[PDB]
Amino acid sequence: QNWCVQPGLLEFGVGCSPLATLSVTNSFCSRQLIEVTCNVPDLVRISPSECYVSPDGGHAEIDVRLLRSPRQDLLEREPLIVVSMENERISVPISFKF
Repeated sequence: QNWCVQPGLLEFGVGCSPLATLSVTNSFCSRQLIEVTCNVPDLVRISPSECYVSPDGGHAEIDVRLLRSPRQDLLEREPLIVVSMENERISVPISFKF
């Protein structure tokens, strides 16, 4: 409603940059701290993982750098980037192309 994350999917692997970038837009009336995390440890390097975003449509750009491939076979969770802002969370799935 008051904020959003683009794109809606992060693509790594064959044909892709080793680097993906997220854009987080804050349309609340006040400046907001965000935290950007991954639901699988030691899978990506997120930079910066915390920053402030200006209100009224300000935005921050966040690098996501894949460190290893996910192991669905080793029953890791389906990998997600999670952005947290105010009391809310938006998840962005990660795909690795073979």
